[PDB]
Amino acid sequence: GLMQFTLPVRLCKEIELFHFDIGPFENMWPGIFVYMVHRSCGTSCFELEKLCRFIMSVKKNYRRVPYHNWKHAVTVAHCMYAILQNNHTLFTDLERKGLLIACLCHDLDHRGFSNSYLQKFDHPLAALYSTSTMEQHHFSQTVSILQLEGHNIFSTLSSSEYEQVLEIIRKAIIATDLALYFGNRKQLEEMYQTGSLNLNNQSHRDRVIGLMMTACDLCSVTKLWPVTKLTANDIYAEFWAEGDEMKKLGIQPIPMMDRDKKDEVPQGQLGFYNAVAIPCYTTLTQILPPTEPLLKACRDNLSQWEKVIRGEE
Ligand SMILES: Cc1nc2ccc(OCc3nc(-c4ccccc4)cn3C)nn2c1C
Ligand SMILES: [Mg+2]
Ligand SMILES: [Zn+2]
Repeated sequence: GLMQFTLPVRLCKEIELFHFDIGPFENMWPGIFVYMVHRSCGTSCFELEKLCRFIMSVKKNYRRVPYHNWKHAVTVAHCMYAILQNNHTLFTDLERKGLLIACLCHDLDHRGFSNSYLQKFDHPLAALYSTSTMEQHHFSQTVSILQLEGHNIFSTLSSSEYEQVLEIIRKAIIATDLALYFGNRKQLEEMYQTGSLNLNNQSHRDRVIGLMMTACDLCSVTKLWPVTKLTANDIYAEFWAEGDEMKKLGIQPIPMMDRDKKDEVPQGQLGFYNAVAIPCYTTLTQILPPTEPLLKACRDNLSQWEKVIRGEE
C-alpha cells in the first residue's frame, strides 16, 4: 500500500515527455507501466499482485514479431499516459483505468499480418470477425486474460462500472483499426469546425478517445528522428514478410509490402505523414491543445524524410 515504483532520475523526468523511448531493457517495461498507472490513475486503482499477474500474462500473449510486439504495447501505453497527464481534468476515473489497459492490450496475439492478408489467406479469424478482424481478436484476448484466475484487475468495480470500462476498452481497441480512422477524424474535423463538438456527449467522447488511440498507435512518428528511423525498419520488416506471403498466394502485393520496391520508402513515408499522421495530430491538437508536442515532433520527422529524399541523408 505504501509501495511506490520509482525510476532512475533520467527516466523519472523523461517518461513525462511525449517523445520518451522506453529503452532496450525489456525487464524494466512492466515497472515503467506500473509507474504510469500509479501516477495516471492512483496506487489504489489496482491491487498490485493482480496488476503484475495481468501485465505478465499480457506480455506472454504478444509474439516475437518485428514490430507488433510487447515493446509496441508498452510504447503505445506510454503515449496515452503522456496525453492523460497533460489533460488532467478532461477524463473520468473509469477512462484513466480503462485506457492504459486498452493500450497495453490493443495488439494482443498479433501475428504481424494485416486484416487484408487474413482475408486473402482465408484465416479462420476472417470468418469469425468480418471487419476489424485483428482488433476484434485483440479485444477477445483481453477479455480472456481478464477472466484467468487472479487476473481480474477490475474486481472492485460494480457490475455496471465493470461493463462501462470493458466498453471503453472494446471501443478503444476497435478504433486502432486504421481503416476506421479516416472517417472518425473527418467527423471530428466537422464537429470542431462547426462548434458542435460536445465532450458531455458520450458518442463524441468515443470519437475523441478513438482519435487518441490512433495518435498513441502511430506515436513512432513523434519520436526523436533516430528512434523514428530505426522503428521504420521494424515496420517494413513486417510489411515485406506480408508481401512475401501475398506472392506465395499468387497476389502481387502493394508496393508498401514489396521488398523489391524498398527504394521508394522515403516517398511512401511522405504520403503517410501527409495523409495519416499530420492530420491525426493536427485534429488531436485542436481538441486537446496540450498534445501539441506530438504534432511538432511529427512535423520534425516529416522534414527529416524530406531531407532523405533530397539525398541530404
Ligand atoms: C507508425 C507507422 N505506421 C504505419 C503504417 C503504414 C506506413 O506506411 C508507409 C508507406 N510506405 C509506402 C511505400 C513504401 C515503399 C514503397 C512504396 C510505398 C507507402 N506507405 C503508406 N507507415 N507507418 C508508420 C510510419
Ligand atoms: Mg493493431
Ligand atoms: Zn498497434
